[PDB]
Amino acid sequence: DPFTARTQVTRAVSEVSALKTAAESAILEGKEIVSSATPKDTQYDIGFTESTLLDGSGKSQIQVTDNQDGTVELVATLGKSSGSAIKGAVITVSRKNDGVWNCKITKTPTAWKPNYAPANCPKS
Repeated sequence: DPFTARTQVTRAVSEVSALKTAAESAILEGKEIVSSATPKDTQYDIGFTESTLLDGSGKSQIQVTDNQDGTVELVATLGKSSGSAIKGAVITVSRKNDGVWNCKITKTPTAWKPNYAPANCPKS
């Protein structure tokens, strides 16, 4: 039902967006941002725990790009327990080198409804 779908999207957005704090810490420490079970000493894992709403397994559920100059992208895809009306949507939480983050949802499936995306992470 729609309320469950809306709850699931908002929770998944929160799970990815929660990682920004660890990402900022890595930037302060001058260490490369990763989502990895085997980070090197010059890398900083962002502390993600596997979500039952995302496609993939473990820390690989979050795909990280970090140019090590303040431009960062955290990408996840709805899946596993997510309902058919949201499965496949992509959540992208990105940082620009001015320090500003934004959240966008793309690739929404056919039964996506307009209010499934929260105001803090609109559908592009």
